Amino acid sequence: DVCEAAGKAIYIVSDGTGWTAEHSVNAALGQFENCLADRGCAVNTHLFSLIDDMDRLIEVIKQAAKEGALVLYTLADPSMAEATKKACDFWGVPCTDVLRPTVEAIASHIGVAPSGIPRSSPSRNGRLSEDYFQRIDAIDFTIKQDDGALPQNLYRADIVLAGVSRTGKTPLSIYLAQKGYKVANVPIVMGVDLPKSLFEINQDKVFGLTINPAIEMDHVRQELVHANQIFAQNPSWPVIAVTGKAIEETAAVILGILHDRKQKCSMPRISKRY
Amino acid sequence: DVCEAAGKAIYIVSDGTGWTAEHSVNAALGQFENCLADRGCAVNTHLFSLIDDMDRLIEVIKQAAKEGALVLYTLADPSMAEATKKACDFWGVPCTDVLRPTVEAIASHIGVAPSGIPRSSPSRNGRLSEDYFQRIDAIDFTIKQDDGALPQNLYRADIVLAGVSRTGKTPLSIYLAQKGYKVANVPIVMGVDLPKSLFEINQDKVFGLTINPAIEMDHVRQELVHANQIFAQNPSWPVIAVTGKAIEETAAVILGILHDRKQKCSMPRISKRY
Ligand SMILES: Nc1ncnc2c1ncn2[C@@H]1O[C@H](COP(=O)(O)O)[C@@H](O)[C@H]1O
Ligand SMILES: Nc1ncnc2c1ncn2[C@@H]1O[C@H](COP(=O)(O)O)[C@@H](O)[C@H]1O
Ligand SMILES: [Hg+2]
Ligand SMILES: [Hg+2]
Ligand SMILES: [Mg+2]
Ligand SMILES: [Mg+2]
Repeated sequence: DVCEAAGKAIYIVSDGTGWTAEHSVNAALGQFENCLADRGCAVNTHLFSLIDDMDRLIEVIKQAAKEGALVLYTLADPSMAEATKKACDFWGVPCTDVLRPTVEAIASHIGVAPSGIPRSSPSRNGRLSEDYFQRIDAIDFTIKQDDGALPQNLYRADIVLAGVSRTGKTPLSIYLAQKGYKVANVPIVMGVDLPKSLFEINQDKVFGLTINPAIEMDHVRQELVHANQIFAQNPSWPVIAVTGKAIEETAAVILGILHDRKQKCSMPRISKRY
Repeated sequence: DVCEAAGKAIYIVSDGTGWTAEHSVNAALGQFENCLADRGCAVNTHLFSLIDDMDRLIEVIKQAAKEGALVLYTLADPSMAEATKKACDFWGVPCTDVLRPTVEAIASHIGVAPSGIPRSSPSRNGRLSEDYFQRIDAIDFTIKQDDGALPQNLYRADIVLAGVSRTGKTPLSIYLAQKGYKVANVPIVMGVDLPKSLFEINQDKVFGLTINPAIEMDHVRQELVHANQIFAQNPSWPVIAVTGKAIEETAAVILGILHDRKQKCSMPRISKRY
């Protein structure tokens, strides 16, 4: 009958997709990882994309009141944001414009006032960048790849991941292609030789990956040892320990190094023009 | 000599990865899409991951002063955040804790005070969820798939994308597998029959995709017409127009529908337990 009282809920609300807030919510939730570990505290997100008129907005907020739930939101229209906290007050519910701070900080620093317009809007909709179209050609490169045509790919790639089977290359490699880097994976396995071309390419784009064994078929141990022999022989390769680390962390490590080198610099950092 | 004066810069700084702020920055930048279109206003992001001690932090802020650049930041340690705005003031530079709002809103609503601890921290590091390990098995499902074994996959999939070649299935399908949905792609092409199994599966998980032709090898036109015949015959399939729309938008549409149906509800929304 009802598809969902208590268990503190968090409403996520946007005139666009919800993904920004979703993120920032998720990141915030790390600050309460410890009580959540026993389900002592316990939460539910609820995403409302495309909340881009007054009528929906009120229905939502009302509903969020009926549910007893905090409203994190992101609305580009200033009056829509005014309305939100007003009508939240009227229903007696908490809220927070998660993005306005960040928009206004930028607006002063650049010295230009906001569009005040969602991405949803009819006007200025559908003109996509040359950045976003590299990410496609990257995403393509990275998935469309086999054991029998590495040699060529290793030269074309931007990042290259060498490692044991049990490291997480495919997710990692895809996550980086999302960011716009062509990645090639090279499994390190006992019995097979690595391609000559792995070593004839630029060695500053190759990254080792390895599991910590702690955190009987312990040939696994052997395969790790074997790997490190290879990594030893190639000292210029960073060698990242991935077990426990999440893809997005490990990805940041790699990109940090990859950029530090790419533009040799006093201060090491990852930069995009706009 | 120098690898980077003017062209208003934005520093992004975090005790973890930078990705949250990166996002929220990027989202904010939509509010100035119009002046940026002519490079009238013009910006540079700079990401500093793992800024998790005082010494780095100061070096960074100093550097950011030397560069003449706004500092958006995300630091879980309260005193590190205090330091940041203090030392920004001392160098005479703008700043903004992009996340604190959102952390504190949650903290009051749940009624628990923050961890005050980065993800980087030695303590409470490396315990990963059952959510994150589905996303892997999804990411795996979605890439590891061919023309000659759809039938089985179509039953196992959570989402299924039917459409013309020129729609963007592979990126979209991967983007959803990142969110933890097993996606199967089914190209609609003139000359080939679709698999019987496409129609014998649950029809509430199939989503059409189509290009608007506007926004001679215009057989392309024919292939589109042909597609709509198929979509006509299957009215229960949503049919999303993807040209101009970004993957993350189109993904939100789909997920909205997919969830609205999955848990039939008064109010339509996407929900995760924690
Ligand atoms: N390219 C863009 N143009 C205009 N507004 C945007 C753009 N990207 C993000 N936004 C806005 O910033 C917020 C981002 O939320 P979301 O779209 O859910 O990630 C929404 O209020 C969007 O309308
Ligand atoms: N699982 C987590 N545990 C503790 N802190 C987190 C977690 N996820 C994100 N954060 C914090 O929230 C901010 C997110 O930034 P980022 O890690 O760059 O996306 C950083 O200050 C992180 O330390
Ligand atoms: Hg409020
Ligand atoms: Hg400041
Ligand atoms: Mg949002
Ligand atoms: Mg961050």
